[PDB]
Parts: sequence; structure tokens; C-alpha cells
Amino acid sequence: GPGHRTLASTPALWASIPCPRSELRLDLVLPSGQSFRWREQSPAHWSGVLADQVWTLTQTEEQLHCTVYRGDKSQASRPTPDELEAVRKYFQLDVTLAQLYHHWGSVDSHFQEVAQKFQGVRLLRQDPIECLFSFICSSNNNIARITGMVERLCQAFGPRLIQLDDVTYHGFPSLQALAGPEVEAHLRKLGLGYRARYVSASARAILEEQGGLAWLQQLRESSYEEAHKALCILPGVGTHVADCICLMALDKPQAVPVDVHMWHIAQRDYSWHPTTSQAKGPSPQTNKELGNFFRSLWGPYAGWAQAVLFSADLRQ
DNA sequence: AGCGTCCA
DNA sequence: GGTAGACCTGGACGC
DNA sequence: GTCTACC
Ligand SMILES: [Mg+2]
Ligand SMILES: [Mg+2]
Repeated sequence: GPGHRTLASTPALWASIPCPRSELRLDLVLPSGQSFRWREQSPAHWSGVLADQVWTLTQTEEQLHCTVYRGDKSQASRPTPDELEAVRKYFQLDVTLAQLYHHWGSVDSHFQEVAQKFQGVRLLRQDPIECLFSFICSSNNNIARITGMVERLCQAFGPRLIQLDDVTYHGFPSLQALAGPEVEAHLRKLGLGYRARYVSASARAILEEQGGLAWLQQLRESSYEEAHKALCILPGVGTHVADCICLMALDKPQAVPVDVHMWHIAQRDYSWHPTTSQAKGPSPQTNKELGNFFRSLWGPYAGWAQAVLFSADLRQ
């Protein structure tokens, strides 16, 4: 198919959004385990599906440059202002990251040191369905493998969008696509392991037991506590996956995922131990205390601070 | 050499 | 509620 | 990382 675009080579097809590197580093956000659907198909150029369309993104010092492949047999043209607003919303650019970094660094000198090297790590605002099923796939697993599972899940069950070069892009599957009694066995052939049943069972639960797609909007409008509790009803969603979804798709900036990385960070970089449990290893009680510890330390956007340290820890 | 354990 | 261990997969890599 | 079973 047509080639993946670069900014320098097809300038007529790109438009910019004001966005300095202090506010965003694509290379520190897009491959760091928030979204699993972005690939650096050309040096410094990241391609993926954003609001039912394929986009390529690249940065200069003060601007985020965007191009869209509409794939409705229309003539090529640069993104419109309305189309760019979707990119703006996806990166939540109304939030000023430099001021959060200053606050987090002021209360936490360890954060300040890490942040000096890892500028521009912000939080994507993801589709709730894509976020839910991607993080169901993420549990007890590594980002490289998760990325392939999500890719194959979309290849098999999501709509075909367009082909660029050798890469056929697919939308994320609908709930209905994932709910049939045949889907589990298919997801097992696609290598999802025991999470195959979690994905299909969770799609069925939402459609059959929670009122369908509107439930996720209900949770977006609910409190952190209410949304986090409700998600845990789903098979494969425990407190950590629920926190991932709250933080990254349901607009709960205080939600703090606690995985193997955050637990190692707490022990190694903060010398933290639980004080609400005599036993100190990971458990429901100690994982809960650790999330509360990070909220007490970092404040209302603690989950965003978590994203900085998580992204940094992937590179060590 | 590549099996088998560790780990995400 | 606390605790322990099993669990799909496949890359890293010690031996 | 979540589930299931047992105390
Ligand atoms: Mg560039
Ligand atoms: Mg659950």
C-alpha cells in the first residue's frame, strides 16, 4: 500500500499543534505501555490508529506535527482543525505538564532527578473499550508480548482500515465482536493464554450484565472509588488493571497502577515498606497501601507521576 | 549448545 | 479478610 | 496480576 509519510518529504500533508518537547516526548510515551498500538515506522515518526483513522505523528522542538490517512478513497490533504482536535484531546494537551513536574519534583527529590532525564511523559486519554481489553491482556505479562496480543486481537476481530506499505491497520474490536462463545478458543490460538477467557467473558459481562457500552461512560462520570470498584466485577480485572483503566481512560488522575515495576520502585527508590500489614510482600492490603502512599506523596495527579517513573523504569 | 529457569 | 500457589507465553540468559 | 482454595 501507499507509503508511511515523513514530515520533511510530504510537508503539504501535515499540520501542526503547538506543543513543546517539555510537554510531550512521543518516544517516551507511545512505546511505554499506555497504548500498545503505535509503531515508529520511520525514524522519529509514530503511526497508529487514533479515532477510527490511521495517523502519523512526529515532533519538532515546539510543535507536534500530524498527518491522517483517511482511507475513504478521498484526495490526500493535511488534517483539518477539527481532526487535529482529536489528537489534542488524545494527548490531553490542556494539562500543562511542566507545572506538574515542578510540583512532583518539589515534594520528591527522587522524582526530580528522574524527571530531569525523562521530560514530556504525559498521559494519553484512551478509548475505554480499547483500554479495558488491552490492560486485561497486560496482567502477568511483558509489554513486547502484550503488544503482539493486542495486534493479533485487532487483526482478527477489528475492522480493516487501510494498508500502508506492508502494514494493514485495523480498528479495535467492538464488544459484540469479542463476546461470542467461539471467541475464547480463537483468542487461545492467537496466543493470549488464560486471558483469552478474560477478554471474551468481560465483553459478555458488559453486554449482558452491565447495560452495554454506556456503562463505560457511566464510569467516566463516576467517582474514582466508584469506577474502580465497578471494573473489578470483570473477569481478568483486579485492582491494578482497574487502576490502569481509571487513570488512562476514565479520567481519574489520582489512580495509581501498582505492578511489578511500581512495587520495585517503591522498595528500591523510596525504601518503602507497608505499615498496615506485618507481612510486607505484595498482597491486596499492601498493594492498596502502596497506591495510597503514592497519592499522599504526589497529590491529585499521582497517576500521572506514576507514568513518568514507569516509563523511566522500562529503560533500566 | 541449547535446555530449563526466571520473569514480565 | 489474609495467605499461598497456579497460571499461557516466550525472550533473556546461566549453566 | 488475577484467580481460586483454604484457613
Ligand atoms: Mg521530525
Ligand atoms: Mg475481576
